[PDB]
Amino acid sequence: KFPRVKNWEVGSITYDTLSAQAQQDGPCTPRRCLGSLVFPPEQLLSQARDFINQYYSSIKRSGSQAHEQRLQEVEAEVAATGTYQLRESELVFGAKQAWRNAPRCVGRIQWGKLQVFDARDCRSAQEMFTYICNHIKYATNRGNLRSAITVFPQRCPGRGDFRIWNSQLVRYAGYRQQDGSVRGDPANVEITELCIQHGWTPGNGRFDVLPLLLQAPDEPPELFLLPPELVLEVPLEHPTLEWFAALGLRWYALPAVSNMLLEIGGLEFPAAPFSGWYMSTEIGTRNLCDPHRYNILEDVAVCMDLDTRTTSSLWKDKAAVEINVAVLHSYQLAKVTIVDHHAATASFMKHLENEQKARGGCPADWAWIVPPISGSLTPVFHQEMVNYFLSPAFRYQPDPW
Amino acid sequence: FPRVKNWEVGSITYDTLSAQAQQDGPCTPRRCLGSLVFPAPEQLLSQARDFINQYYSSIKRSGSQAHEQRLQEVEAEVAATGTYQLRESELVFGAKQAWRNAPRCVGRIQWGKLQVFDARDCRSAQEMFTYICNHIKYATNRGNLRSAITVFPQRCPGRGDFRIWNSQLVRYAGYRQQDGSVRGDPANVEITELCIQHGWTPGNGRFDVLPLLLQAPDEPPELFLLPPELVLEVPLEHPTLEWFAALGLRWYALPAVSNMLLEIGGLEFPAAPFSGWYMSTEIGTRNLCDPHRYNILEDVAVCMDLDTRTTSSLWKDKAAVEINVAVLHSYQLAKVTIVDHHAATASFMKHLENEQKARGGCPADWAWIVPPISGSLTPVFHQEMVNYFLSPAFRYQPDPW
Ligand code: HEM
Ligand code: HEM
Ligand SMILES: CNCc1cc(F)c(F)c(-c2cc(C)cc(N)n2)c1
Ligand SMILES: CNCc1cc(F)c(F)c(-c2cc(C)cc(N)n2)c1
Ligand SMILES: C[C@H](O)[C@H](O)[C@H]1CNc2nc(N)[nH]c(=O)c2N1
Ligand SMILES: C[C@H](O)[C@H](O)[C@H]1CNc2nc(N)[nH]c(=O)c2N1
Ligand SMILES: [Cl-]
Ligand SMILES: [Cl-]
Ligand SMILES: [Gd+3]
Ligand SMILES: [Gd+3]
Ligand SMILES: [Gd+3]
Ligand SMILES: [Zn+2]
Repeated sequence: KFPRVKNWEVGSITYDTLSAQAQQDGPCTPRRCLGSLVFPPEQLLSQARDFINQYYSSIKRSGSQAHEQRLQEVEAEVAATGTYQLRESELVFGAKQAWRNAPRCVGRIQWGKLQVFDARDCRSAQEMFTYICNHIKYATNRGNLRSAITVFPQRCPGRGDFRIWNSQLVRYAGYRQQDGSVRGDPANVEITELCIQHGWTPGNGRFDVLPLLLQAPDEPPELFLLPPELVLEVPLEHPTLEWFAALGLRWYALPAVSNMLLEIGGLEFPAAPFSGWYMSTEIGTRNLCDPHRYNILEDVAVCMDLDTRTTSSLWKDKAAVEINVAVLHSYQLAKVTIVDHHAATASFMKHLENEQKARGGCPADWAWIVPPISGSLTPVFHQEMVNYFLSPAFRYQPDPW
Repeated sequence: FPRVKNWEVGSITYDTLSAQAQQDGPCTPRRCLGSLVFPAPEQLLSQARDFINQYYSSIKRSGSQAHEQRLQEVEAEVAATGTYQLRESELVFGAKQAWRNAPRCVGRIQWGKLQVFDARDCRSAQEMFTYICNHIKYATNRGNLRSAITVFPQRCPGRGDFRIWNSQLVRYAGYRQQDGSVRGDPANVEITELCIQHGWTPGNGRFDVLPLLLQAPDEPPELFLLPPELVLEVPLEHPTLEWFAALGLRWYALPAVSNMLLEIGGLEFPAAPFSGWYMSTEIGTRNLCDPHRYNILEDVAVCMDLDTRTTSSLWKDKAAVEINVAVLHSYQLAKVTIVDHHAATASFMKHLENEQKARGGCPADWAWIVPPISGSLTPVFHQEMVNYFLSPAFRYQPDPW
């Protein structure tokens, strides 16, 4: 009933007792495991009781005056309005907990250092844009990156949602050709097609920053050109491969997910963009070397004069490491915050032991915590993990179309 | 039926075979335990009945006279003895199916090409030794490795099991040290001690081949030295790092797993060693670079004059790539079969396509199929998989001591 979990590098055994609390059931059964799949009126009071109970136990305040009192006020708000409002401190507490509960996030050692911008008093896309622009400039901070989330108004029935239509606040364009293939990032062909559709003049480039499609309740979206001085980018160069600069590769400083739904206490915020800083394999391995992404691996190998005629030269492996070195070197030279996959996973091990002591476990998704290069060279590879869903949470949600 | 996506190509399939998963696994809708390493005549009848059905399907005779006659035969044999005997052809098919069904094997494109030695008439630990030497001789084949399995007598009532105490036929001793360290392979410290206390005179190298501890029913295990000329090994050298040879590193040619149980139609064979050939990462990454194994990573990196002072130099990634290059070059120089992780995962994608057409799916453990370096550079990273248990099957079993 309490999973026994082992670390094979050291031999140590822990029990995940926190797992016994898991709520929104996952996709696995005793008959088949689906852990490797990416995407697997008044029950509101149940989720509310539990979250407010969480909040007060966290501040050493269970069964106290402010606790029972706040419980009645949510009872009364829902009774009269069919919903409720979070106290500002609860909204701050819920955002940090959801980050803390994200099983696929390797950077949760940072979960208590998060800046929350309360945008629950927002109306119209033009207003979101200034909220978003303030987030970006605050989080970017001339390259000394700072974790932030901007929380736009919660969801109510009979009224449409606030939504950011881009998956991230900074994405590069993907344009097709006289032959189907894509100039730019193929991960964003859809939203590039939607932006151009809504009256944006495309570029001719591999690294064109897309505009933003912001949508206010029960209204169509609006394009917004991001201020170019607010979008910090890093040209990629290699410390010793002089020709790497000539490949013309770049990436942006701020990873800011703008398509996930934040759920606290039974309330749902479909517009809540959050940002941290990059782990270097995200850029150098997934974004630039994935076959369906920029797919540069062979081009770098030719420049390195590697033998691409046989897979057993490990030319792929060699080129991939140099691309990752170039990312780290370039961000450091730009003085933009970035973390390598060894340093991050080592910190995640530290986080796991923190969370064992504090909460008796930590939901973690082994396939997402283990980096996409050098997996067994990092300590998380040899750590057995337990994956489950706790609330507050970040959840995926359908594209708003 | 679980919908399964490949993210490199965008294609989608449904794993209908999963609906037939017999014995149950460790996951629930509450929590996923996929990353854990170790997750009555009437019941024997119904397993037996299912396997026979499988066998007669495969030979295009489902529903025949011989089919029903064999069912009847199996029932009368269970009624009168509490067990039954496999026919030889049924045993060959059961052993191939067990390999086919093994979710953590990336080499299963080869599943139909397997040599089955029927040792079920084996009488003692001395005969068992002779059968094993013959297996090693045939499978090694002077470096042109051939996949094989030798099946010793089945678990049956009134008698104990045949057991091979060694986890593989070829293993290097691990000697706990003066200062509490280990000389040789730390994975084999337990079995090394057992050999010594059963009369083996230890060596004190890092690559001392262990004797075999072979157990006949209701007999203490018996010690057997492998004839040196039967154990093919490969000294490790690097194609361009000439000091690499001075590490004195070696590995053996034949990976022959000997401590697993083969189950076929409810019959259990606690001794049925099987062998194929190596994928280079097993040796170059896990066996040599795991911190709890040979753990050579930092010594190579220093020798390469990498900057081992900061993780952002990626010295670990670079040293590990050259260790894998050395393993591949060395085996190819010695003319000993080996497959690199790029070719292996590519042939596994073809296996998944073959199996999707043949059975409607394929049991696959993503965390074990994706190689421990350069994960997302291989195509199995971008393929979603369903993990489940089919019979016939190789199972883990407790060590007999
Ligand atoms: C501060 C440094 C941070 C680092 C280094 C980091 C790293 C990562 C990485 C590598 C992933 C895997 C994503 C992928 O490969 O697609 C991830 C996922 C995730 N991160 Fe973090 N992150 C950071 C900050 C944050 C913050 C501030 C939040 C929320 C406030 C957050 C929430 C999440 C969530 C919810 C996921 C799961 C997304 C999904 O399921 O697709 N992260 N993170
Ligand atoms: C011929 C080439 C073969 C290759 C390249 C290959 C490759 C692999 C690899 C890389 C693993 C993962 C091992 C680990 O990381 O611990 C594995 C596991 C496994 N293989 Fe294969 N293999 C081959 C032949 C065979 C044969 C002939 C059999 C049985 C007749 C077999 C049955 C299994 C089983 C049962 C496992 C899982 C072992 C466990 O769960 O601990 N393999 N294989
Ligand atoms: C190739 N990764 C793309 C990707 C997908 C996601 F779903 C993420 F959540 C993040 C992400 C988010 C944050 C806040 C920090 C960070 N380092 N990454 C990145
Ligand atoms: C670091 N791997 C150790 C290991 C553990 C296992 F459980 C295996 F089954 C194999 C294995 C077995 C066969 C027949 C071929 C092959 N290439 N590997 C290897
Ligand atoms: C098919 C597989 O589940 C899918 O590609 C997952 C695996 N693990 C991952 N891990 C991270 N961090 N990011 C990803 O996109 C993926 N992709
Ligand atoms: C704890 C973790 O599950 C463990 O180290 C697993 C991960 N994936 C693996 N994959 C393979 N092929 N072999 C292994 O031994 C492991 N070990
Ligand atoms: Cl990204
Ligand atoms: Cl091995
Ligand atoms: Gd030149
Ligand atoms: Gd030289
Ligand atoms: Gd020395
Ligand atoms: Zn699972």
